[PDB]
Amino acid sequence: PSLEDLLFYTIAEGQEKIPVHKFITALKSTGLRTSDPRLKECMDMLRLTLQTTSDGVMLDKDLFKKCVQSNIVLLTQAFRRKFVIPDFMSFTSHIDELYESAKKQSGGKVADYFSPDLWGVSVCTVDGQRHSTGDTKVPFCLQSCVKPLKYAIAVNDLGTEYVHRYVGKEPSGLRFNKLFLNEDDKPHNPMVNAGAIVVTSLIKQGVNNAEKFDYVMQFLNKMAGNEYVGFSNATFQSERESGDRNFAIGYYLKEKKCFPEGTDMVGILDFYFQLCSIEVTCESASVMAATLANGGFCPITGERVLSPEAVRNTLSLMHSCGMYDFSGQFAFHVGLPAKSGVAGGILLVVPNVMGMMCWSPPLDKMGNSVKGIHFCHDLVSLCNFHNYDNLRHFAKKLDPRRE
Amino acid sequence: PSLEDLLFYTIAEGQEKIPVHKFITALKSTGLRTSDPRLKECMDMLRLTLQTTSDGVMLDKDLFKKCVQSNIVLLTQAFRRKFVIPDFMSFTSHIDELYESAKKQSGGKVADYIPQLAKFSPDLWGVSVCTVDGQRHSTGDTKVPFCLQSCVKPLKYAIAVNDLGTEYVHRYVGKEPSGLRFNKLFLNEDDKPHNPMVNAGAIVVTSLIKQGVNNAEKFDYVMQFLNKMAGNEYVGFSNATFQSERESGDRNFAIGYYLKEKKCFPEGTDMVGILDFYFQLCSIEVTCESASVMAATLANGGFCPITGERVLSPEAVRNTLSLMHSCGMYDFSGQFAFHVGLPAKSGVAGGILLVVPNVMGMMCWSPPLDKMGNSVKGIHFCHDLVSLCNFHNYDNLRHFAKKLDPRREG
Amino acid sequence: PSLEDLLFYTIAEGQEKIPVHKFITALKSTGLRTSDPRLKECMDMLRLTLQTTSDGVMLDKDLFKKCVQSNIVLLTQAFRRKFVIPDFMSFTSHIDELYESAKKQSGGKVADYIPQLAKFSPDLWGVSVCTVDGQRHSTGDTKVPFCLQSCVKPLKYAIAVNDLGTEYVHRYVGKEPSGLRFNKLFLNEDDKPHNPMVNAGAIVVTSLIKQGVNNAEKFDYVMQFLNKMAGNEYVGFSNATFQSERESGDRNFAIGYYLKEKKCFPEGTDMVGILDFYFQLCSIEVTCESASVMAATLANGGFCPITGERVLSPEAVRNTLSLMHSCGMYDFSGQFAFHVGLPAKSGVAGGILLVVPNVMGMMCWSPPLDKMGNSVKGIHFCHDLVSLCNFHNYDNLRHFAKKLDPRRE
Amino acid sequence: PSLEDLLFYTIAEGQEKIPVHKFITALKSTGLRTSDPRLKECMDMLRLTLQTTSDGVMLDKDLFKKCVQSNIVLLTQAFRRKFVIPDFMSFTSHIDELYESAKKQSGGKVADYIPQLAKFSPDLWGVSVCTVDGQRHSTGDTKVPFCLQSCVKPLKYAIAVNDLGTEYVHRYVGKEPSGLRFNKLFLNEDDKPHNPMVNAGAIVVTSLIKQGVNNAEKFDYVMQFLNKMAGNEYVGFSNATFQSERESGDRNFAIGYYLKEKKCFPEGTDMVGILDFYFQLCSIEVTCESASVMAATLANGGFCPITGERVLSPEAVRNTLSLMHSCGMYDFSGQFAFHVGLPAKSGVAGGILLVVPNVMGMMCWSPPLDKMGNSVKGIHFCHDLVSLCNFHNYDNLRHFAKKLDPRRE
Ligand SMILES: O=C(Cc1cccnc1)Nc1nnc(NC2CCN(c3nnc(NC(=O)Cc4cccnc4)s3)CC2)s1
Ligand SMILES: O=C(Cc1cccnc1)Nc1nnc(NC2CCN(c3nnc(NC(=O)Cc4cccnc4)s3)CC2)s1
Repeated sequence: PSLEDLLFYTIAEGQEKIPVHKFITALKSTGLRTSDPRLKECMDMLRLTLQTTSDGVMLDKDLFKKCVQSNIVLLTQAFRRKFVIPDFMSFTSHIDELYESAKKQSGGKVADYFSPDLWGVSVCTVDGQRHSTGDTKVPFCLQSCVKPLKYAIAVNDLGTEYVHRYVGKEPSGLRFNKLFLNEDDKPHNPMVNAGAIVVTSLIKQGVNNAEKFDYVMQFLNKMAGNEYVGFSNATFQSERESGDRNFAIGYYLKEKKCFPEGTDMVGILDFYFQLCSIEVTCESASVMAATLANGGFCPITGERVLSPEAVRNTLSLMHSCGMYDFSGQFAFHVGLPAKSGVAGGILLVVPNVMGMMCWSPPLDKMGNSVKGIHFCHDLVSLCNFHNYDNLRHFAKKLDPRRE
Repeated sequence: PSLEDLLFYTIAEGQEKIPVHKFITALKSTGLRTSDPRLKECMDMLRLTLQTTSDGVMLDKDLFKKCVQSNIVLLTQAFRRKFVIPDFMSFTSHIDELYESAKKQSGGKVADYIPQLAKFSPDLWGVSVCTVDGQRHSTGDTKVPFCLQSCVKPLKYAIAVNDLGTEYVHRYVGKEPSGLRFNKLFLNEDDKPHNPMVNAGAIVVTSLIKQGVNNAEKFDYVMQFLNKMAGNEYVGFSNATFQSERESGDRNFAIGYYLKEKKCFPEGTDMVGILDFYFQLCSIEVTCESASVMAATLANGGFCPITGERVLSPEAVRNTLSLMHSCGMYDFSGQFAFHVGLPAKSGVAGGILLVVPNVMGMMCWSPPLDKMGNSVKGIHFCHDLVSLCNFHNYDNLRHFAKKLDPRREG
Repeated sequence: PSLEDLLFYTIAEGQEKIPVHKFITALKSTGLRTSDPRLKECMDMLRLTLQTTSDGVMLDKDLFKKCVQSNIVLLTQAFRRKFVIPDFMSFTSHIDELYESAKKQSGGKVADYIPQLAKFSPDLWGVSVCTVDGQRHSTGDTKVPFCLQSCVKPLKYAIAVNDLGTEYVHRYVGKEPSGLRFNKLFLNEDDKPHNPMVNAGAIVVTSLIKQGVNNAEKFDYVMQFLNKMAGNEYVGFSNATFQSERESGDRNFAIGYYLKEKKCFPEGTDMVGILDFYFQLCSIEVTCESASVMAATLANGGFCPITGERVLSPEAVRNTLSLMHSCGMYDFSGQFAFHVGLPAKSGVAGGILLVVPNVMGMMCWSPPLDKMGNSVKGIHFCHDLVSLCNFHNYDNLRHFAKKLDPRRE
Repeated sequence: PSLEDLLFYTIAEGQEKIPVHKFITALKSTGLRTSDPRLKECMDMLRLTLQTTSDGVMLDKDLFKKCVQSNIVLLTQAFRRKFVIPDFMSFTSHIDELYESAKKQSGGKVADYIPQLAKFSPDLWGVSVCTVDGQRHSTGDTKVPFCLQSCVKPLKYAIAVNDLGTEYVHRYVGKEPSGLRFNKLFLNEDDKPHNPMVNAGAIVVTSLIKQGVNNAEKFDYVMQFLNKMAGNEYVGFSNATFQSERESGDRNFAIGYYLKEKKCFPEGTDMVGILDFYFQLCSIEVTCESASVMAATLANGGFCPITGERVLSPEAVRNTLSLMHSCGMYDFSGQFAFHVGLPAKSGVAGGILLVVPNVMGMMCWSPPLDKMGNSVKGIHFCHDLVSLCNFHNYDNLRHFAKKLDPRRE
């Protein structure tokens, strides 16, 4: 036997040669993208062999074999339907319905401190299967969607028990919404501004703020498989002009000796405003999400980006603390680690399956995207993705993991 | 072909006979117990044909075919290692090390506020495992009865959601943890108790089961309900604890009257009776083994693993596991949800009902409590368990560093 | 000279005899009432001498002299305009305007939660004054009995401190206002109720009076105590209010059970009994006149102004006036202390027991409550009173702008 | 007759002439000081005619007459024992033992969080009295300058209310104590600070004084005001403390930013500048003698007792006394209001601005603080003071048990 050859006969049909368009539509139908970085060597060798001629072009058994031999292990598993969602092409048609029925919820206010009709969802599974619907490629800032990401970096570089010398691990209480510190004089959790600010003070001490920002950008690039990550100076300067609450928080933390020694608080706050003005798209962000869904390995490159300890802690606190005052209601009904931001984003993680990012700017009165919240409810109302759904007895729900 | 076609010829060895002890030690090493109710028909025909014929006593394939034919589906996936934990004999050897490593934790105080919990020796300590396929294991003081106390709150919440639905129940009780000092308030800001796992919410949930009927039938209804969760293993009642809970309970009488004034019960409720039904549900008796099957029922989407019976709706089980995650270990719940990530529920007798979804249910029991109300040995065992297996709610099933995955063997 | 004789010459005009009607209207304009108890030796001797003959009936200087001689000390100060309010008849006419300007305040709802407080007309309204010298005045429905309800908490707290002292009593109850919503917590952080003016603290204070003795004698002792505080004017009891309060009081039962687990009572307490005693104490009946004398007793350092009897220790009167200042009007207590500055205590029947220390006691009553539980017309009257006289606790007695000062001439 | 002979009566003793020391010792024994500003015309003419005449030197009846003629009203009231405390020499001797008995109280920590406060020996301790008539007395370290710190909060609140009225000021600041674990919240539920005596509320009051003007005139305007409140005795400024407060004040910067975010200031407020104006007002310096005259102005309905000038409106003085009563001693306010019953305000330098309305103002000072921030010797002196005289806000002015009443003999 030869595993490059018998994949050739899976796609060949019995016909003696394989056209290359038939290979790319068979591939794009697994849900992989032909621009997948784990597919570079194979797609290099196929642009190479269509300069060779231009009369077709079908591939022999040795030509297909020498196009795919260095990527066949990932390609067989794709074609023997061994990915986390085997029937990926049906699943996106459900994503499309969930997207389109959430598209009809017009209500909400867009943050004013900017079209209210943008709405996009993007999926990245832990195997790299991708799909998008709507305005999936318009940049927007993470705002508070960065709080799990910089927390993950902090825990990765420093460990849990150092990070949680400075910030708690529990939800406030649905009217300790207003206190900055718990009773041990630590912020409640990394997902509120006070805790996020302290987490930002922990990343890359000893070096100046420009290199700190670069290190987080490098880190976010690995999480997104080197897809789109940018920076909006406009939101930066407007958050730097409007942040009297974050300035109040910084002065309270300084006096209560809540930062690591040698901290410049007023600078840390400017670093904090930079990190909330970082730009993503729904597609780039969904890869970040899928990195957390995949135990710390980026799904479209295979690179270990975050330690399992960071990814677990981050998923744990997005569960309890991730959707502002709606976190309890959200944890009960949806049961997924999620994190919302005031541009309208919701970074969503279905552990061991997929990462998601949906984005629509109109917010509900608790600060969460209306359409995003609607989509998340519908998704778990249709598939056994809820954290405490049973994988064997699940009533009317769908399990996209099965055939 | 068929399937006995090859289950017998699987372990037969090639030899045309299986001695019956070699079949039962092969069975008991899967971790099933020969008294498993789904093995009733098969074990009867082996007791019988060890009377029909007693000179062997080996089994032909045509004799083995009539012992296992009505239990064959469970016996092949039992023997083709398709149970959730395939190498069960290694797993229990880990359970044993974690049991013996928590056994050295001296600390804690036994609950004394009633004389009937101060009679349980502080040196008792038992853990029991019931996986979702019926595999069992026990170590320590595992057949000793003790009262559920607040381990019963998730069980009765699940009963209420099953019979009444999520939206009726939660007109009367919330779905979030207090806040680590709204732990003292009886009501959240919508004038509902915070969640079913605290005393005020448990009392209100008790108010919802089996309305219109008197307390004797209400209790019977919950007891048949708990009997099915436990696969008809031991469920009892300690009248000694009930009478002593009934007059040391001024806290719950304070709660009951506040809830009446704030009109938190359903119409037509006799609150002082509800308080007596509530004191009874907290005196229900289990052992670690019985309770571990109850837990495994929540681990199995609502089906009891040792009978195959549907006991709770998936919506009830999911709601109950959701609220045990956030609110199940008193003030320690946030830390527990972070570090352990398993749905668990603590009681003042020393129990910790533990559920690892899709894998197993557990009950650990040691009476000494830490200052927050949780069994010290349980808390340590739970911490040690998750530090050794990728059972945490947000461990990854593919990349888990040095941890073990007993759902795998390679 | 002589003290009975010069006064005859103050009242005589120069005339050789005094008609006895001219003497009693001269006396009633002092503001004293002819039924004043410190005045009965004198009013006995005038009923005696209008049997003599009924053909006159004027008094010589020796006939007037031994009618008034055993009450002469009180009548000279009365007629030498030495009472705390010398021009009492202008003051009542000001009190009359305050009564009539509050009569136009319609709002409020009458309590329903007992069919005994919802039977009361929404238009009854009375104010009564008893000064620390005994001068009396009333306007409106001042002789209609109604229940003290929570106006009794300062009274029983005073009894408690009188019998046991401040340091014993405040082992069980605090001395401060909670905070404008720690109003919903039962206990402060030392596991004592916040202060005797909230139900939790009132319940605990009820547990301190007359321990060891059964509830029937405990109730008798408090009634004797209230009898002295009111100069033996009207004190009654509504069993209708009692039984309806005792079947509707689920919050008060919640409170007692909570205080019991938290070991808040003195040892040997039967908690469920104490709640029944607490419900009895809130069904005690007064009128605006009877209650105003109780108030005037607190205004007068513990002496009842119409009998001269020491009723409460000065230590009890100060503590009770302090906590009525801080804690006496439910959620309005801060606003009330700021604007009115008078120790007051409101109850759900519509009463406001009000004290102007060193001057007068008052009780006003109108059943409609505002959204915080206080009588609308009572609250309005109290505001106007201090907006017109320098009675506010931190008004200056020398520089007070346009306010009136009824203690001066 | 007229007042100058009848003064010449009493002072003569029978002699036909008065030695001038004998008049001055009789004058100093009323407790007036010969430097009292209302007495300067009399004292100039006595210094003058002790140049004119070196002949004795006693004063004839016309020599006494034209020295006291322009101050004769204040000297007869002084010499007819008509001042609020007539036996001033017995009273100060009581003040002396109260001071000496608090001198034995070892405890407390000197505020050290700024080096300008560690430099104050923990053994300085002074109390000063200014009665509402100008009578003065001091014991201990009463001429040592120290900063008002938070004793300035009632003073600037009084300035704001005098210029702006109660209803404008309290659009931005409440009227109640927080609650004794709302020690940490900045705003009550209407998004106003709880009251002017906490840091957030004081900061907001600083927003209201002299808006539209820059900080230099704003400060000058407040300094005029304090000068007149102290009858032009010592009011200074510690620039050393100001720089250390603007350097350590992240909690006030935390507070300023929170108040900015919730629009608690008036439109057009520069908040970080208001924080600098607030740090200046806390470094204003007094001594115990200077400050005690400030206190007496609040004791006197807005008139400074040693100059006769109207400085604050009666409404300002009442509001400020009300809130010092409830909120002026940090977390100890409820205990203090209960046990002491006097308007007081403490500061972290160790001062306690104290007011006994209608009688006297005081400032006590010893730098060691107890764990709640109040001067240990001050709190003790206050307890002893009210445990000795019927000055408590709700003591009775007629029935006060064994306590002393310095307004009587
Ligand atoms: O603990 C201590 C001492 C302390 C003090 C300070 C800090 N630490 C400790 N004080 C206590 N006194 N009483 C207690 N038990 C009471 C049960 C009866 N009450 C309620 N229970 N639940 C209630 N719900 C609501 O208020 C609803 C609501 C409405 C609006 C907003 N939020 C919530 S009111 C009061 C609590 S605790
Ligand atoms: O909300 C409003 C208005 C309101 C009032 C009432 C009801 N609803 C709304 N008031 C507010 N005032 N200030 C606010 N902002 C922060 C809270 C005060 N500070 C703190 N931050 N964290 C803190 N915690 C600790 O004390 C730790 C601790 C110790 C003990 C117990 N528990 C906790 S204190 C900084 C400013 S909000």
